[PDB]
Amino acid sequence: GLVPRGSHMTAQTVTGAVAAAQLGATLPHEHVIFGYPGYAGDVTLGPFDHAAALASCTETARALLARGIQTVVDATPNDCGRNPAFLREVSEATGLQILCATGFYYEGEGATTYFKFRASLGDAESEIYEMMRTEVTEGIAGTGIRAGVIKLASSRDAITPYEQLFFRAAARVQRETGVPIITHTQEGQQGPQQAELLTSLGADPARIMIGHMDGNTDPAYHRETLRHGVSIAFDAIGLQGMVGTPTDAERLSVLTTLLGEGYADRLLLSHDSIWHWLGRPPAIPEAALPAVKDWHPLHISDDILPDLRRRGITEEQVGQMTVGNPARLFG
Ligand SMILES: [Co+2]
Repeated sequence: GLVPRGSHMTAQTVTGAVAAAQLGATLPHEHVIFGYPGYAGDVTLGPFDHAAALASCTETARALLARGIQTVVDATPNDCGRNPAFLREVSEATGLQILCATGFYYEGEGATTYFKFRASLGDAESEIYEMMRTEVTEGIAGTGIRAGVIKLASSRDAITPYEQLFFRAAARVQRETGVPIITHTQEGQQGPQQAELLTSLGADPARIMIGHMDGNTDPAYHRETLRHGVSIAFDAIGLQGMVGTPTDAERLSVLTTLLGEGYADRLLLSHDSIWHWLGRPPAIPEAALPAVKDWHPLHISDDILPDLRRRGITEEQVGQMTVGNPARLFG
């Protein structure tokens, strides 16, 4: 239907180039490791235990492979603990394909001091553009590992001036290389705005996935976003009633409405799970346990798909969402 148009490079995973057909069932938004900005300053008591993270992540990778998932797109921002070399370790040890990102978190929670400083002194947008293009076409941090996607994020109330520097640089790398763009939206807002801004800047809608769209429960919101021709991702499936996220029941209700309206070619599914936290492992208060109970990477394969199927979603629609769409968007 709507295929990518323009410059295009082969999907780049942490262990190298992969043919679109080799992508297979994919979870489009996950984090093997993740650390909120500041975690590095807690290194004395929250050090990274490499051998333990490697064993724990390889184990999650193997379970994903057991479900038939061959690929995970790691959406971790550059300022949130991103580590391509660790990701490659996990990929080499298990055979699970992993793509990583190039990009910064949103203004509300990212490490924003650096680039705001750069922006006050000069043209931050060019510096950001140059970083993204380098990481996507040459490699990250001298490692030879390239980012297979650009990650963008924005705040609840507006795409801030700080965030726009990134949207503009990303659009330019998108136009030049064809690399896909996945995003974060805050609390169910700005999806239409991100799609509008990115398309108006010349980025290809067929190579754009607006994320955290499950954060809004009014289907008209998803529909206005989808009008732009972009894909949307229900990507925090399993995280319930936390930070006001809705329940999975709410998400599936919107999702089956959209599936019923013919939107399969534009819907992607993920959990935004964190397999291993950077910093001190988080202590989840008693009360919060249920909100995170289904928040792990086997939740869609074991619970959501069977649920969609029994509700009448067809095998073909599930295939389109988990295999067709990722094949087109990232390959
Ligand atoms: Co995420």
